[PDB]
Amino acid sequence: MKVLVNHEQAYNVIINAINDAKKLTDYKTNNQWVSIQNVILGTHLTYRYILITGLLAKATDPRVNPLALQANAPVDGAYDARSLCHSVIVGKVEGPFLEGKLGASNEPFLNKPARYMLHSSDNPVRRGNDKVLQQLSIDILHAATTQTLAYEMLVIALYFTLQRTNRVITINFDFHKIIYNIISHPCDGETCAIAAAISLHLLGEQRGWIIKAHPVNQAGSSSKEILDIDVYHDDIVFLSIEVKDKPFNYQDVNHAVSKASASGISKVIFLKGPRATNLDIDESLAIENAATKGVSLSFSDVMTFTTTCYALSPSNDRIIDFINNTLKDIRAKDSTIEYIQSIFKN
Amino acid sequence: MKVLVNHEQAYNVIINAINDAKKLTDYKTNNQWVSIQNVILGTHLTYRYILITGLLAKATDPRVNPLALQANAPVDGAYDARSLCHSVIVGKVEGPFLEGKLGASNEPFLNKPARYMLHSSDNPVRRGNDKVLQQLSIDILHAATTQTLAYEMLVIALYFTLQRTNRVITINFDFHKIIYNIISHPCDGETCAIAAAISLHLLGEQRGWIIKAHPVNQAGSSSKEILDIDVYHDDIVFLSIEVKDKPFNYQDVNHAVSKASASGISKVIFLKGPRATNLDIDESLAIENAATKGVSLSFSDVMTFTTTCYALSPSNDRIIDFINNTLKDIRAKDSTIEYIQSIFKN
Repeated sequence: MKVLVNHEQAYNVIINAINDAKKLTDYKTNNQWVSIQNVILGTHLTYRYILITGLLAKATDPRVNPLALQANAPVDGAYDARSLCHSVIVGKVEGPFLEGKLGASNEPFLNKPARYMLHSSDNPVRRGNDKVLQQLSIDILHAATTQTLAYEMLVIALYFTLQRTNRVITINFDFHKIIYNIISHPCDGETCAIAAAISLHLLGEQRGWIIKAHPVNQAGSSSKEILDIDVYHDDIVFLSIEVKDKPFNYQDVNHAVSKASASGISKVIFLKGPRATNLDIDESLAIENAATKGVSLSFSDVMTFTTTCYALSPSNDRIIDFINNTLKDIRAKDSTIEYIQSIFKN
Repeated sequence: MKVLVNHEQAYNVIINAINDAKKLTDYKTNNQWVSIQNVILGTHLTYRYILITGLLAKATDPRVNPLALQANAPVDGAYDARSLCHSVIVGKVEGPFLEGKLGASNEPFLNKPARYMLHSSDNPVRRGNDKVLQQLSIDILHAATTQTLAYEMLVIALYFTLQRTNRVITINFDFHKIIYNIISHPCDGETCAIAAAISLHLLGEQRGWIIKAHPVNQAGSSSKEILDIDVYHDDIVFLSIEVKDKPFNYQDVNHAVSKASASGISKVIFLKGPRATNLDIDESLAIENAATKGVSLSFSDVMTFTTTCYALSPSNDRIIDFINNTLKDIRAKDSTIEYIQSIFKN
């Protein structure tokens, strides 16, 4: 029998638990605290999400088996752990209330260690550290036999989560040559947004600009692939940018124009990735209609925009933090993270 | 018999005459001074160039008939007045030493009043002011019967030339709506350069930038259609831009990269007009080779560049002067001038 976990209740549970963790003083309240610290501070991202998700599920509905990863697992209390983790923890909680400190993963239950019916030592794992963390996370979840124990361990896990750092790139290096390669690289999917965001930082860093990127497929988005970048000055957005690596559609335009017009933002740029070039819209019509709503709309290919901003741009004691924060805020994929890591060592 | 006027001597003559005019105190030295003032201060651009050219020719080589406009005219002393005016006066003199005060025309001898073998009252002309100036310019040139008289009247003509103003557009108007239409208009030929120059002024005016455009087809240009824009800050060029409404070629690239690398300029943008989209070059190859010469090269369509700069840009007590100076410096065509004049009244 599967258990249908109430995600509204789960959200309130984890918010309470985070609040308890933020004021927690005694974290050694049970013998699993050592294992909890080692998993949460450890290097295996998927086991961190599996641990938080299973503890949250049991603290919300004690009928779940917290070792179940899928609702079709052959155990009583199987439940849709992917849905709980992606909808509640990733979708609503980690960004706003944990500063991306669990890892800022967008879809952690698509990683190989989560693609099993059960979280068990029968699942393959690399010798050494990973094998240790697999068994530790199993042991903690096996100990979460009651709702109150699950909640107690959830608060401990979030207490240590708050101690993690959310930096993925890390000496006065040759930031000139690396930044230019990222600017001018043939982008794909979300790497288009990262390059565009970096370009804007270069151009505006010295002009007081603050660039903020947002993860794709938010609630109420016009399409699933569009990615929002806001450019602030004096803490007011003056430019709203949308990045898409699929052709923009009329709903994308309508949503962005209406959203800017409401906010009093008068400039919107739509940036087209290499796979967004074949138009489904009449860009001229969109611009004309946008003007009637008092919004100045324009379109550019991403790589043209990035190289133009770079040409127009002027120290680099802030580029690393900016990239780290941007990768965190968009819940960047591993491919994107590996690309940025690789080009900083090359 | 045609007369072959020595343009090197003609250049030295007019430079001397300008210097005399700059220090001239008595301009009433002969009875033609009234007519000279009325032609030079008058509104008929082609008669101003015809007058200056004929006086210069006679002051250089008194064998010319200063009423001849073409070397095949049926008079002794016919000579190539178009060549003298375009090569020497327009090509070398008016910009640097007269501040464009004759009219900053690029090809004045292609205007209809100059397309005759002789400058004569038989040529058709509009009733009223134009008819008066035609006859006045004829009368002065008919009086230029000796080299010394031609030179005396040339100095008077340049004395009054220096009193002219070189402004072609002219209340706190709606500079917002007009500038945006010029930014976003479907450009053609040199109107692409004007829009691009305006975009850069908007983006950099408040950042200390000075934008300088140059006329097409300079001596030693890589091609006949390319148009140079330099962007200064602190009186150092930091960005060199080329605008072309025909496909760029490898000589264009080589010239711009070599010229920037020599000057120590590290950024070059090539802007493609709507008729420059079909490539004759591999842009990626050009960029890679430019990087090896320490120059960062990029390409953009003009209209993408202009709308992007506008989106990134922040008072308008300086836009009129900037446009007037830019139109002057490129020796803008009448079509370009009429377009800018029209959209400022519409």
